[PDB]
Amino acid sequence: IVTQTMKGLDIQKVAGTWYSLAMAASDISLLDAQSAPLRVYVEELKPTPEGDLEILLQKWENGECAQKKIIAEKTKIPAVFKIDALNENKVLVLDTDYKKYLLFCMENSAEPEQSLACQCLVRTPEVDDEALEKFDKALKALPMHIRLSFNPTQLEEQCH
Ligand SMILES: [Ca+2]
Repeated sequence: IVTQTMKGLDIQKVAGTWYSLAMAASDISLLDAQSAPLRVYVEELKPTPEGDLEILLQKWENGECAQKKIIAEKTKIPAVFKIDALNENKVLVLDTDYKKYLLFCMENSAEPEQSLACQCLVRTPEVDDEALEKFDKALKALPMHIRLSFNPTQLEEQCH
């Protein structure tokens, strides 16, 4: 598939607060503009005891910086999950040290290469150079055509 995904992943570790530091999409249109249909801002990851992952985020739709709730259900491979929101159905965890940074992608199995959007999340509202280093290292192999990194000030702001 599209993954170079994480092996030996404990989902329960990723629990708590997260900030969208950086994001990137094959199709420019999806991340282009604030209102773009995959311009989502992760707030918190709440992994359920079932082994699934609930994901809390902000998306700009109509005027307000709305806040949605997506549940990524566990598949065969621990590092891949089944969502059904934002016209995506897959969530791939590429890498994470749990403590600082977490790299992941969203894509539609239907059209991966047009649907693929990948975010560098961080634990602290501070642009970590280590996180971005490993993020861009992963994105070299990917066919990304838009790339967005934010600043601590943005990361605290609402649709930051
Ligand atoms: Ca559950």
